[PDB]
Amino acid sequence: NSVVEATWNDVQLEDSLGMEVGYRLIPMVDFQQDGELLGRIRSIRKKFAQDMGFLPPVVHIRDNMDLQPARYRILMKGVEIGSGDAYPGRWLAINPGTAAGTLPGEKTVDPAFGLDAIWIESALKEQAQIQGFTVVEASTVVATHLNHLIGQFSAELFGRQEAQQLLDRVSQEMPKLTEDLVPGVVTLTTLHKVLQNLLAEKVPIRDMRTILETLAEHAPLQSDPHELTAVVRVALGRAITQQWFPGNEEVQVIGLDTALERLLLQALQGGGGLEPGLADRLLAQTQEALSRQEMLGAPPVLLVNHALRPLLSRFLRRSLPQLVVLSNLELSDNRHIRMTATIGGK
Repeated sequence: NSVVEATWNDVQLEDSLGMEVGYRLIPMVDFQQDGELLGRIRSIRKKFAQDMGFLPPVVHIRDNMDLQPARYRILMKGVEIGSGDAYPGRWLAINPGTAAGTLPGEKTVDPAFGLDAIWIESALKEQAQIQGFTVVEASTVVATHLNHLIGQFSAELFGRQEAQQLLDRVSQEMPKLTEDLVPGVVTLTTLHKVLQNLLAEKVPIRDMRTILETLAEHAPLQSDPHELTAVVRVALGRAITQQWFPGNEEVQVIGLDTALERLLLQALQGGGGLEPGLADRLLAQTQEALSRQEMLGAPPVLLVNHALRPLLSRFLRRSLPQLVVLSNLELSDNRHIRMTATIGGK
């Protein structure tokens, strides 16, 4: 029967991030035995904490025999956000598009980006490389997949608890800033929401001094988190601009129509809603614009009117997450702009 008696320590609280693993994958993820995957995960977490501005939650790993021996699952708050296979004794050969040829093993697709690839035996490692393929080991596949997911759900992985944690970290470097800012001027809720909207659109939040000072300035006369988000953005323009347009190069961007922005801008006032027809119009055209830029080699950046950006981003992104939506009040003052793509009368 159930040897010991049941207690409250038998209640398992859900995890922010977690991974379920087949039994063949227990070795790499093993605690005792330096878990090959464990260290990769530590690396991934640190890199996120230094590039994005916040430590992702610990990844809770537990085996689950109902799963295929080599399968693994990645969960967020208990729900599956990803899953794949990884065969220990093997290596994965992924084609970047460049390399050519075919190899033995099992045919599949890189979990992250989604490139064709093949699973091969330890032996053929060399050939796979001479033939061009990028060769990584089983544990690495998983780390790559996990890293892709943390990036993708970076906004959701950032909760009230992480907000507080960041706030504490900032306090221990700039005591002044924080101290009397929250719950005083800004509430944790508003802080958390603003920071989330920033991560939501890939804007790093490492520059807390700028963000906190900007809120300290406007919070008093503006409490809407959506509003504050817009302000903090321009306040961060030098970073945002430099992010997608490194160096003193020329800023090649996508632009919408002049009559179109009137269409949108007008309906913006009348009710916080939107009407069909137009919906699919944009989504369609836009998709085409990305490709023009794609072919050209320029960033998937769409520069548009300030009052627009908010709903134009939250609209075209819940479809084309790959698209960046900057405001004209965000792009740096002294940059050479060239609207090298549009959304006109075709």
